[PDB]
Amino acid sequence: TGLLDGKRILVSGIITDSSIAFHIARVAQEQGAQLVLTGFDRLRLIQRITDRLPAKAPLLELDVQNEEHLASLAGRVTEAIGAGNKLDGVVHSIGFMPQTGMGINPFFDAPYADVSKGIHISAYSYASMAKALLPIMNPGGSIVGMDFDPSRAMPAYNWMTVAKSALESVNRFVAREAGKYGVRSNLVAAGPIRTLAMSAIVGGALGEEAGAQIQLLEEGWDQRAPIGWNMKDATPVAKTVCALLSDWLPATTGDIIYADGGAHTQLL
Amino acid sequence: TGLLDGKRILVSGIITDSSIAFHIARVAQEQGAQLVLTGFDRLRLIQRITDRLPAKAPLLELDVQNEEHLASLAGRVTEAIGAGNKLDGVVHSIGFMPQTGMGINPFFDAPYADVSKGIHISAYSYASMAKALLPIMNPGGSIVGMDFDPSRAMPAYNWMTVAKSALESVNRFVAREAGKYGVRSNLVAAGPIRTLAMSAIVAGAQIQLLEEGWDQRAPIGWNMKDATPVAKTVCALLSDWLPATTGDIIYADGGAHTQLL
Amino acid sequence: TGLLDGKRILVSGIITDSSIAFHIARVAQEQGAQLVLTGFDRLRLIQRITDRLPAKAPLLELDVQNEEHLASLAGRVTEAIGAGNKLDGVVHSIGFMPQTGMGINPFFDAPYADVSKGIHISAYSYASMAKALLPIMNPGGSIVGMDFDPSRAMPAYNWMTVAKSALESVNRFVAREAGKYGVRSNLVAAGPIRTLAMSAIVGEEAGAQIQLLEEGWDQRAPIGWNMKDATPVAKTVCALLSDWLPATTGDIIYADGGAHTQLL
Amino acid sequence: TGLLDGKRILVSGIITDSSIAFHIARVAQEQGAQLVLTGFDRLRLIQRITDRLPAKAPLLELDVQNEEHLASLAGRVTEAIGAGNKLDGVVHSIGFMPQTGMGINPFFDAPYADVSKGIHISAYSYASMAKALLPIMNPGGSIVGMDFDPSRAMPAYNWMTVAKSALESVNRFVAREAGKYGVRSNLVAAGPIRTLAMSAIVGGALGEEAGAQIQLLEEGWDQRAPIGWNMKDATPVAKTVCALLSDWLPATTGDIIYADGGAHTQLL
Ligand SMILES: NC(=O)c1ccc[n+]([C@@H]2O[C@H](COP(=O)([O-])OP(=O)(O)OC[C@H]3O[C@@H](n4cnc5c(N)ncnc54)[C@H](O)[C@@H]3O)[C@@H](O)[C@H]2O)c1
Ligand SMILES: NC(=O)c1ccc[n+]([C@@H]2O[C@H](COP(=O)([O-])OP(=O)(O)OC[C@H]3O[C@@H](n4cnc5c(N)ncnc54)[C@H](O)[C@@H]3O)[C@@H](O)[C@H]2O)c1
Ligand SMILES: NC(=O)c1ccc[n+]([C@@H]2O[C@H](COP(=O)([O-])OP(=O)(O)OC[C@H]3O[C@@H](n4cnc5c(N)ncnc54)[C@H](O)[C@@H]3O)[C@@H](O)[C@H]2O)c1
Ligand SMILES: NC(=O)c1ccc[n+]([C@@H]2O[C@H](COP(=O)([O-])OP(=O)(O)OC[C@H]3O[C@@H](n4cnc5c(N)ncnc54)[C@H](O)[C@@H]3O)[C@@H](O)[C@H]2O)c1
Ligand SMILES: Oc1cc(Cn2cc(C3CC3)nn2)ccc1Oc1ccccc1Cl
Ligand SMILES: Oc1cc(Cn2cc(C3CC3)nn2)ccc1Oc1ccccc1Cl
Ligand SMILES: Oc1cc(Cn2cc(C3CC3)nn2)ccc1Oc1ccccc1Cl
Ligand SMILES: Oc1cc(Cn2cc(C3CC3)nn2)ccc1Oc1ccccc1Cl
Repeated sequence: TGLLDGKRILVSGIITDSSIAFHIARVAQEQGAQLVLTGFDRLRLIQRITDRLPAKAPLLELDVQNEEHLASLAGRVTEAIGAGNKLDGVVHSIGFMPQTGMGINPFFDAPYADVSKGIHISAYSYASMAKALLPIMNPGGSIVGMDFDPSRAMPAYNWMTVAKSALESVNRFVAREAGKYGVRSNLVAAGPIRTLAMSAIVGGALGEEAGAQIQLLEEGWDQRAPIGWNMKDATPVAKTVCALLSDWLPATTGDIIYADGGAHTQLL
Repeated sequence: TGLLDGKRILVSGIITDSSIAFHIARVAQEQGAQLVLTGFDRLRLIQRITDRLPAKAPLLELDVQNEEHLASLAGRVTEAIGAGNKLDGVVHSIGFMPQTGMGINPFFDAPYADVSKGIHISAYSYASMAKALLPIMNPGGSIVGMDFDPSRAMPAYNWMTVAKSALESVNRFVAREAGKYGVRSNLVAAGPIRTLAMSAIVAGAQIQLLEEGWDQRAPIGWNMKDATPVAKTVCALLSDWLPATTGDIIYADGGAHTQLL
Repeated sequence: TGLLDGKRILVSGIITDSSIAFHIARVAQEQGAQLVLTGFDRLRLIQRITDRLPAKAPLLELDVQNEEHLASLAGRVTEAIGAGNKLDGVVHSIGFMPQTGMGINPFFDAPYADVSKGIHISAYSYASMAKALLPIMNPGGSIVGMDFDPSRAMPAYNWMTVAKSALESVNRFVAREAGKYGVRSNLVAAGPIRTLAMSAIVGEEAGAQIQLLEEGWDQRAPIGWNMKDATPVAKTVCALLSDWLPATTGDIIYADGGAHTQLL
Repeated sequence: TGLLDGKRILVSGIITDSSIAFHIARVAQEQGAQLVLTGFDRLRLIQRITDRLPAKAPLLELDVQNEEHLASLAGRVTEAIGAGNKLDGVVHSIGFMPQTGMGINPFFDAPYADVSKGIHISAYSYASMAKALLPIMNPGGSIVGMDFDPSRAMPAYNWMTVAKSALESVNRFVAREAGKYGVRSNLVAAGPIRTLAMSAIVGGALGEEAGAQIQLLEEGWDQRAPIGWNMKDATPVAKTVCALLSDWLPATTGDIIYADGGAHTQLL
């Protein structure tokens, strides 16, 4: 018994083998899921990465800003999994924000063109993915997205914080639409994980006073967490996501599950 | 196969076969857990009820107000599950509030003696259960308790609402202590279920409209006669599959709390 | 003694005399504030409306989407209030969302161009107003914006709900920047008010079912809620403009008759 | 001129001149309120303290655990302010917790007798004060109580944290009852202030590996606060309470106002 025996799950957002999306996929496969992967921009490079997953799985190009890709997605998936099958799961593990909206760059200096692009990719896309894919989702199934607790402002995360606050609201509306199909929609609010986006968008959003000032702030998780937090281990987050994909949280929708070692429950 | 293969889990709070505790136990057993049950006052009557669970399991008396029962509990459990074993799970599904602190009885008329008793049984006991049982819990294991969303005031629930607000805080402190043992502590905030205590809150058709301030709001709906979804949600926290969630609250309420209408 | 004796406060967002902005301004003036008003697009029509306030006050064009207006705003205000003076208060009472992102139009059908425009006007603008104006704000002063509780999803409000969730986050970051100047930044989360924009959420054909949902305020509110009376909201905003909430920033104050504290 | 011209306001919880209650009273009087003070146990000593307020004001004995004092309070107040008058305001600035429920003493080791006492005094009393006083309150008036943000667990505050979580719920119920009279009920959630209860119940709830560990946690306010926090200045808190007593927050009940320099809105 896999936790996800014979479930068909789409997984977006793999780019390196540190990606949260990757570990979600590895764990979903270990628990008997047959996957359909999506990737953005660097398909050849993503394909080397996905070969390292425990099982082969079809790979589809999806740039959540591409009108045509979303219009096509529903059909490209049906053709990848077998005509007359549907998905039981969907994982949105996608984010972006320009350099201007992040790190040491003044919050007031981010121009709206740039903020808008981030909100498009990191928040609105959760709705446009749900729109494209609900028609090919079974009753019982689960949409899951990735969140970083935005309830309080923090240094550096800046306009991404705002995108996550938007995503949180988007998720509650998707839950309403998804409800008509017997589908749940939830976010996992993870603690920090060494992934590409952490480094090149955030660590590289500061340079010098930079990446050791990542470090201290992120022990505003390991310290607070009553069971601790390990930034190098995505397994706990991946498992938490699989739990939402499974049949074992069947009464939770529009909601947020914290995979953060409990840190958000503790002030110190 | 089972979500909880070979896990040893204590389950408090069974009294009838409608009890949320009962369905937790049934589902935990269906997923391969070996249980140890706790019950209060009416042990003879509880035992007829537990015979209807899929498997037999030892039953132990625990009145969370009884000094001696808590002091003894740790050892009475070790003897029930095998000397040299420990628990992997603990479920607190316990509540009480005098009639004065609930229903049509004015909120201002509940005397503190009565409120205090409710807080003792419904909130503090979560801490005293955790104290008694953490020394016999394995790393990885989960403590779970039952909550009803107290963030907003509502008619009838009155001083139980206040007990739940207290319980929510108690849970976050237990998580700190439980953390030293590698143990998670969480609450499930369930939607309404027809149980004995629900009867004990108070005509009972005015309950009904307020409780469709769940089925209505819930994007996937809510069925007050079906505890399965709640029981499954609890088992999820008992399992290895939410390993980075502690001090926290999980809403098994059909999503109702995320919707204003 | 006015609550706001000799305070200089900018007030955006007036368009009719039902506008929440209007009642904020009336109450600020009743309490001794000298105002500087902003309006968008229909300046001639806004000016008839502002003449009905207890005192006349200069009116400046501000379209929060206009690069040049924001760059210029700081100086156009300094010239309106006296060179070598500054503002003590700023009120953002601005919102917009295309028809597609709202009412009976499916949530999944709003194209991002349209959502983005709403977020620009309703959320980002709070930051760009703060950017333009903090250099000419005194220590002690208050920035205030208008919110509608987005914590929970609801029918109709749709993508405006998402804009408010964004605004709530934006406000906490503005508070950080405003802090360097000795300035507070807060939002008032008001209950519903019969204003122009409220009619703009459907029209009609759905818009009587607004009413039941809005008694998910008057019913819940332990002191009730009157959709025709903006006074309580205007006063709540003035409280934040005053010296009497000096240790509250990045935050949200509910002027909703207590409705958000009650499930029923 | 005064923010509270000719308002009649009861103020509980004065014991030293560092008491938050004291500064509430001083500020209420500076803004034209006529007060009625309550005090507990050490009435002679409280009376030296209240003589230092800008105006004299009658002092009444109130031990919120005393059946008879609450039953009598309503009438003892009517007699202090004039027959045929009523109160426009009530300030609950009261708390207590045994040593066992606090500081270095293990959370698990507090016996319920002791926790119960704390909950009685710190939370339930808000309801029993409201019960005693609403019959002699005018429409428009305000009940206000003092809170310390209990939404996340923290070191030391222990079972007082639980009392405040209870108080927050109690306040929402009081608001419903108070609503029938046209009365608001709110809490102010203050940042830390050097008061007696801080020191002898909390700083002295540790002694040796002790009251300097309070210190780090309390700069989990001045640091986070975008406009900073001064533990020696109760004025900002007292003013915030007066704001709720005034006519200027007339649409806010059942609620919580953070007078904490914004710290609770900031993760770092
Ligand atoms: N790493 C953390 O600490 C952390 C914690 C919580 C939440 N998150 C969130 O987790 C998610 C995944 O990020 P990650 O840290 O695993 O990093 P990452 O860089 O591994 O993954 C981000 C992904 O977004 C993709 N992407 C960007 N623009 C896209 C577009 N137009 N179309 C489709 N995909 C696009 C990238 O190709 C990449 O695969 C994001 O939503 C992020 O906000 C990250
Ligand atoms: N049914 C609902 O709608 C609902 C909703 C949310 C939460 N809950 C919670 O679920 C838990 C159980 O409620 P239920 O509805 O399943 O109830 P129930 O009435 O079927 O069972 C309640 C139990 O309370 C226990 N109990 C009371 N005082 C005790 C004491 N001193 N020591 C030990 N046991 C004692 C009994 O063993 C009894 O089985 C409670 O914490 C309650 O708040 C119930
Ligand atoms: N009315 C309510 O029930 C209610 C409740 C909560 C919050 N609010 C908020 O109050 C604020 C004002 O709304 P209202 O209900 O008084 O309505 P309204 O229609 O009276 O005012 C909206 C204002 O926004 C201005 N505006 C729109 N686009 C602009 C732009 N590009 N640049 C500058 N100004 C622009 C308009 O010119 C108008 O002055 C909004 O932020 C709204 O969300 C209203
Ligand atoms: N000091 C802080 O930093 C801080 C911050 C936020 C909230 N609080 C809360 O503010 C309130 C006031 O505390 P403070 O710091 O002014 O302290 P304090 O020691 O100055 O005042 C506490 C008061 O408790 C009263 N009290 C104790 N037992 C009582 C009883 N049985 N009946 C009546 N009164 C009783 C005493 O008379 C005393 O005046 C409390 O509710 C406290 O929890 C304290
Ligand atoms: O959303 C994320 C959260 C985190 C956790 N995090 C935040 C921070 C900043 C210093 C506060 N550091 N780590 C890491 C990467 C994240 O991924 C992204 C961030 C911005 C844009 C795109 C992505 Cl995928
Ligand atoms: O904690 C519960 C919550 C609910 C939910 N609920 C509340 C209500 C009334 C309308 C407020 N109806 N259902 C039912 C039973 C519950 O169990 C108890 C309630 C009071 C006292 C003891 C218990 Cl076990
Ligand atoms: O932000 C508002 C909230 C409200 C309250 N509200 C909610 C609703 C529908 C029931 C959900 N109607 N009114 C009215 C006008 C509001 O102002 C706007 C709404 C949408 C777009 C632009 C503005 Cl300014
Ligand atoms: O409730 C309080 C909160 C605060 C704020 N605080 C708590 C703490 C220590 C970190 C836990 N430091 N400041 C100070 C005094 C407080 O007053 C009491 C504490 C326990 C019992 C009675 C009172 Cl008045």
